Amino acid sequence: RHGELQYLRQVEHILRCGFKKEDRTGTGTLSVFGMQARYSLRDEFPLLTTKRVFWKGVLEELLWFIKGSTNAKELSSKGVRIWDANGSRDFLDSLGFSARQEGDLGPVYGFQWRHFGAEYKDMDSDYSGQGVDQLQKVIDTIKTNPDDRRIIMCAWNPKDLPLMALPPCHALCQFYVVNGELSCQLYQRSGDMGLGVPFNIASYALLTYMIAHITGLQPGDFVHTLGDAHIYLNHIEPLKIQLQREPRPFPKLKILRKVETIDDFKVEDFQIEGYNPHPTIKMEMAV
Amino acid sequence: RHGELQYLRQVEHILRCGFKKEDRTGTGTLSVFGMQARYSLRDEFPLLTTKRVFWKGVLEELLWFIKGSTNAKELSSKGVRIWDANGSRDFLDSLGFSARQEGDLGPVYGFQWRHFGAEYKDMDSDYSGQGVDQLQKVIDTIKTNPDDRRIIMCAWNPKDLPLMALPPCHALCQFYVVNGELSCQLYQRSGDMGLGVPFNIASYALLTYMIAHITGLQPGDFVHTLGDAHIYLNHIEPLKIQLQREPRPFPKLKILRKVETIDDFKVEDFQIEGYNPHPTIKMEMAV
Ligand SMILES: Nc1nc(=O)c2c([nH]1)NCC(CNc1ccc(C(=O)N[C@@H](CCC(=O)O)C(=O)O)cc1)=N2
Ligand SMILES: Nc1nc(=O)c2c([nH]1)NCC(CNc1ccc(C(=O)N[C@@H](CCC(=O)O)C(=O)O)cc1)=N2
Ligand SMILES: O=c1nc(NO)ccn1[C@H]1C[C@H](O)[C@@H](COP(=O)(O)O)O1
Ligand SMILES: O=c1nc(NO)ccn1[C@H]1C[C@H](O)[C@@H](COP(=O)(O)O)O1
Repeated sequence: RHGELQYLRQVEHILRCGFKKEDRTGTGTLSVFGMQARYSLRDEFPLLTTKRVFWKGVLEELLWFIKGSTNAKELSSKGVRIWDANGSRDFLDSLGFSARQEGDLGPVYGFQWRHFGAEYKDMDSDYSGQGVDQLQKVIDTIKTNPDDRRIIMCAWNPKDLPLMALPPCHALCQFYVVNGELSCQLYQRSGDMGLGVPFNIASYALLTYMIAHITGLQPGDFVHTLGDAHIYLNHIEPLKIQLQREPRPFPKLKILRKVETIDDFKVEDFQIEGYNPHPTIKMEMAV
Repeated sequence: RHGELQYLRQVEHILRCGFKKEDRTGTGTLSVFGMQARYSLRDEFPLLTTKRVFWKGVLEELLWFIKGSTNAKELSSKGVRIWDANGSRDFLDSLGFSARQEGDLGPVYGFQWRHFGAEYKDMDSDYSGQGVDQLQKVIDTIKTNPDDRRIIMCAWNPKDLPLMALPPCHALCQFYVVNGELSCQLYQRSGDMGLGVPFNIASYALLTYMIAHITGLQPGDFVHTLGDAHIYLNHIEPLKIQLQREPRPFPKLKILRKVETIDDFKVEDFQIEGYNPHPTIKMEMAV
């Protein structure tokens, strides 16, 4: 009854019943449209164990989002290079963004979460007091009206899409409270099952822990919903290796001090305890 | 293996395992966060049979959305009164919209789908050439790049939310093509299982048929994803009546001529064939 079995079974389902589907990157995929999994957050943390997940990257990326950043260079210097390709000179130029500085991902998560509706200029522009701070609004609504069925943070901004180096794979998330517990559902339009998905699950589970902490709630469930759930054709053999491995108990996430605001979390405030994954499995990134 | 069994089983699941959850309307609910169902659209149409669904309302509402309307009065005169309460003088005044004309629902689906990002003024303002026509963009993308994993229409607009008489229950939808078939996934943040959900399923199935028709594709699946899936406490006895009834085969939807553009569909272009539902079950609307 290990929660990780849901992920492994989604992979198996795509390998057995998915359709071949060509893709933007020219790699090719096996694909299923519409999946859902539920990861309990109660006294455990869904950091996958059948391969080592890059937790440092997960944590630094989320802190960077919370700062409102859309500058990959700010994250890269942490040793977290996950957005570097998307902000590179040549990739940017390929999308027509030759005026843009390297690293400028466009009006993606950090900007939409903190400044939705503002006019994007450059990654380093001053957006203070502009647009909707959806992140803080979610927090405030959970505190004042936990029954609210409208507690959403939405990165999908049709007006801004043409400026984004990668339109968000994570279109929106919704929070929910019952019985003292905070849950989160992610709508992921496009899930690279081998590379992005394990990382993304940890990201939103971590966000839920952070928000529960500052709202005085306990973490409940993370519900992961997928649009195009796909396995790149060059991830088939790596995932078949992964599927042979037995899950180990999920770790725990500890928050090491009482933090009052989302902005105040720091890397050293977190400890993953009891994480004993199987070895890293290299999965190439389709660009 | 009837598709309707998924809906009936979601209702049963909420009745048995849902949590009590207070709500905005003061009615109270039994609630589950995170559900998903898949309704085939292949040679049948998921218009529920265990009660008669208001198909005329479904069809007229969708045509009204496609016209870009946010004026409930335009729909009401069709004998489709579903948005009238939300646009009524007293409801509007209760939300602080006393300057607003009756019927003005704010910048909801018709406006977001046709004019995302434009500045909302009144329901009757001229928005020609303003904002993003997401509906037409989806259509064009399906035709030119069916593999695209970004084919989204999003009604959730954080900037505009304060002006909406009801923030969209249908936050976004995504389209997907494989094997000549068009699928659609709805992210429904809040689902009134007794009243709205059966109606909403038919709406998005109908939208998928329309878009498949004009793009030369065959309908595939409608994937229905729910956030707060709930049964109002005063719908429990009506739904228990419904659950006793055997499903009948789903009907077929026929489109009676070749229509070239989404704007050109008319009520008389559609015929539901073979629909033999059990009788209407009155479910009161929580306001
Ligand atoms: N094709 C594709 N798939 C993605 O999942 C993806 C994408 N493109 N573009 C950007 C992006 C942003 N997120 C991420 C997340 C993790 C890695 C990644 O390379 N993680 C490796 C570890 C890297 C390291 O250890 O330094 C992994 O194996 O999870 C990259 C991008 N994700
Ligand atoms: N509480 C609540 N639930 C909803 O589902 C809902 C809401 N509020 N506010 C507005 C709204 C918009 N959609 C709809 C859809 C159908 C009906 C409705 O009354 N349908 C009846 C048939 C009405 C008739 O036959 O004229 C039904 O039983 O489905 C109302 C609102 N839906
Ligand atoms: O799985 C993903 N998660 C992300 N987290 O940031 C980024 C996107 N992705 C994956 C989904 C696709 O394989 C790819 C984006 O390509 P697109 O769906 O064609 O935009 O990256
Ligand atoms: O089920 C719904 N579908 C709609 N189609 O237009 C409209 C909203 N609803 C239901 C969900 C809730 O019961 C209610 C909206 O209340 P809220 O979730 O508190 O915003 O209406």
